[PDB]
This record gives sequence, C-alpha cells and structure tokens, in this order.
Amino acid sequence: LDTSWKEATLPQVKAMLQKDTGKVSGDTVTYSGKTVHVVAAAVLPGFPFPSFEVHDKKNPTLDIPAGATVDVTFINTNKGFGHSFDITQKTPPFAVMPVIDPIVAGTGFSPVPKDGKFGYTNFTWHPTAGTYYYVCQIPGHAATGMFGKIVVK
Ligand SMILES: [Cu+]
Repeated sequence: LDTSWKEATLPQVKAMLQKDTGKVSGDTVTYSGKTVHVVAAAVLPGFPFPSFEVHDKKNPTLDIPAGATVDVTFINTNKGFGHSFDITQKTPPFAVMPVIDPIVAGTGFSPVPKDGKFGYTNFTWHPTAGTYYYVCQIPGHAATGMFGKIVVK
C-alpha cells in the first residue's frame, strides 16, 4: 500500500481539489482521456462525517474508461482522524472491521492534520473493466457510509 505522505497548507489543498478531471452529473463523476486525475478528500469542512468528497460531491460513483491510467491524489482534511483510501472489489454492506482483501490499489492510514497542514499522497492505478469500491479502513467508517462505487467500463 501507498504509505508515502507529503504536507500541504490550506491554499494548496484548495488548489489540488480543482485539478480533478471529471465531469459531474447527479452524483456521478465521469472521467475521459488516456490519463485521468481523481482528487479525493476525507471529510471536507461542512460535509457529513464520515465521507469522501470527489469533485465536491459526497461519495460519488466514479465512471472510469477501461484502459485509462488513473492518477489518484488523496488528501485527509479531517482533524483528529487518519482515514485511508483503498480500492477493493468487495461489496457493501461493510462490517465494522471490513474484509476487503485483496486491496487492488490504495493508501495506508493517513497522518492526522497538524501544524496548519494536511497530509496527502499520490498513487497510480491501471484497472481492468468491472466494478470496484473505494473505502476507508478505520473501524466502523465504511460500515457507517464512508465508501463509494467505481465502474471501470
Ligand atoms: Cu475513515
């Protein structure tokens, strides 16, 4: 799993959030092109706890074109918790301690926000067609809704 983290101040976080290359429609974000950029964040201020936000939507379904290189940036903006962003083919409902192995691509637990900064990381993914789920591994978070669906077709 990806366990390399960097630190960003709030203006940087806001700059990164804007680089998500998807197009929104309802609660679905559709990507296109050879290399797509997904920028996900754990609980942006004002959004429900616990949840992921992508392109300013709460836990949206991501539609990725088969064959595309997926560059994912995950930022933890939630004070007090070190959420994770992990892709699995296991489906909901998720248990308190969810069984999601094998994890196809993902992040380890992120550092908690500190000293006016937020931890973030980048990882690459080359999916095969089919449906996946992005989830947080902190006990009880996926069970309470911190997960979204990904359709690679
Ligand atoms: Cu979480």
